[PDB]
Amino acid sequence: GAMAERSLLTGEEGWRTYKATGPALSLPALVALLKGQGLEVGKVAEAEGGFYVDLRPEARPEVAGLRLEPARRVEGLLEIPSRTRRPARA
Ligand SMILES: [Cl-]
Ligand SMILES: [Cl-]
Ligand SMILES: [Cl-]
Ligand SMILES: [Zn+2]
Ligand SMILES: [Zn+2]
Ligand SMILES: [Zn+2]
Repeated sequence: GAMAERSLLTGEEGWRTYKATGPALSLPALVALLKGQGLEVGKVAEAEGGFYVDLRPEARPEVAGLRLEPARRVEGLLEIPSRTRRPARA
């Protein structure tokens, strides 16, 4: 199980918002990387300081070389939080 958690991006329960702050990554590179660790990826939003990305509260994400920490504040958003497009929809 896991303690109850809410997205800082959307307010939806069932998500913990992380911030990805390095190294340089495109959004699709970040999402492919996380999916590659078997992580279910929720909504994402590009920001000035990096990317906000929702992961499941059970997750304890570890991606080598990536700084991925629980977000403290949502700021500097450049776009609405949205789910990544599946290839059929892209
Ligand atoms: Cl927990
Ligand atoms: Cl791409
Ligand atoms: Cl933060
Ligand atoms: Zn929290
Ligand atoms: Zn949802
Ligand atoms: Zn975008």
